[PDB]
Amino acid sequence: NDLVFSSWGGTTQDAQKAAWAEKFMVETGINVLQDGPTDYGKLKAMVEANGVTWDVVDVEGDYAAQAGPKGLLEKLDFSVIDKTKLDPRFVTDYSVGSFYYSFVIGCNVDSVSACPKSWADLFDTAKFPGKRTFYKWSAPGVIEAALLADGVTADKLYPLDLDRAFKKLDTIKSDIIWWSGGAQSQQLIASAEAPFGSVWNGRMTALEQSGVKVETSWAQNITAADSLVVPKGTKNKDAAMKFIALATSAQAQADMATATGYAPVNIESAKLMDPKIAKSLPDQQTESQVNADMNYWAQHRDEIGERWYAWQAKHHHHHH
Repeated sequence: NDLVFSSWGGTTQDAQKAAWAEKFMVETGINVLQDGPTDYGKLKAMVEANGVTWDVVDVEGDYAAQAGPKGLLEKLDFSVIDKTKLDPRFVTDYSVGSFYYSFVIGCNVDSVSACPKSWADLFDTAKFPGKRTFYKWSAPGVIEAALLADGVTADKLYPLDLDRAFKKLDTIKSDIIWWSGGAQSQQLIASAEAPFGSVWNGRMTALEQSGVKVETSWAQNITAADSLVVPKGTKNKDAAMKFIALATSAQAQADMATATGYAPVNIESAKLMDPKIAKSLPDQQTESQVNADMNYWAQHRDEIGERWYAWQAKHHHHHH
């Protein structure tokens, strides 16, 4: 029986196919088909119809934390998946981490007089003028960064004060250029169209290697993750657990991390990677690191999403 893996498409899904699906096929003889992009409405419809066509799905960590209590997912088999080697921040009864990352303050050095070093600096247009880039999509990261920039301590960050965050974002709104994907964030910084911004840490590495002089500040770097889940009612449960155990193994995680610039979710992976890459990982930057709360997002993602896109509009319009 063919196993179906659903992810986000593009280079991340390509890396997962090469590091995980191929290794799984070579190891077990079970063929893995690629599908997607990940669509929560489709996962919900499949499960409710008892017509599950996706066996392993790469989902956002806050969706995993919401979907599990809702009965949309299979409970994971922790006798097949060894959770002892996995980052416990991303493990639930229904999910394990797929990969993780930090949002960091990236900067094209030679295009500016000085680089912002903190979230407060990134929101300080008087001191650091010009366009700044942030993640377009409603998700953990930007709201937390706005609050921390406004003086909220990491220990008192949650529950998020939304009015305070949007008031802070409003102070710099006209100077925000949104990045919708990783390669666009790199183009924005490299071209100096938005010389600094809150970007995935890994994207700063290909900038450095391409010949663009860059700086990265890790002050209050914000972590979030994607997860692997199994939709409730999969016809390939045993193979789905084995696929997840392979995908989250030290070598498979080291391979996915090396290929994507994302950070591995297996605590033994860094030791297996190129030491030059291992040094650049978020685990070497835990000092002032802020871990985004997947449980808070699980409880508020649908309402934040609706408010977020209404707010993000370039111009004010009344919806009714």
